[PDB]
Amino acid sequence: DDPTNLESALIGKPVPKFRLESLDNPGQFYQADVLTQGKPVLLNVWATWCPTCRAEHQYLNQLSAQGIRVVGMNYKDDRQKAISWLKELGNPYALSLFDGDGMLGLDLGVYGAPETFLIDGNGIIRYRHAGDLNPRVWEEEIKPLWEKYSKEA
Repeated sequence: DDPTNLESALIGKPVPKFRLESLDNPGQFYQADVLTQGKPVLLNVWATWCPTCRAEHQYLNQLSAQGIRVVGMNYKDDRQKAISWLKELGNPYALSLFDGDGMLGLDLGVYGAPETFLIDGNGIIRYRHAGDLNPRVWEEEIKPLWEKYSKEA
C-alpha cells in the first residue's frame, strides 16, 4: 500500500521551504525554487564528517559530467572544511547549500548521510536513497526515474 517508514517521508510532496546561503559563493542565498526549475534534479546530502561520502564522490563527478543535475546539501558541516573537501575531490554540484544549522536536513527527514533525493521539475520529491550513490543504484533505481521526469519536458 503506502509505505509508512521514515525513508518514505515527503515522497510525492514539494521540497520543504528554506533559505540557505551558498557554500560555493558566499553572499548568495537560495530557496526551494532552486530545486523547482522545470527539470529534474538530484539533491545530495553530504558532509566532511560523513564516513562513506568520499566513497561516492567520483561517481558523483561522473554523473555530473554526463549532464545529471546535482545540488549539494552540505549538512551541519564546518564551512572551511567543506570548501577544502570540494577542492581536493572535485565539485560535482550546481551549488551546495550551506545547511550549517541542520535545519533543512531536519525538514527533509534526514538522519546522518550521505543521502540522495530525486526531485522532479515541479519541486516534487519522487525518490530517496540512503547510502552511497553508485552504478547499480543509478542503473536499477534512479535512472528510470530521471528519464521518466525528464520526458515530462
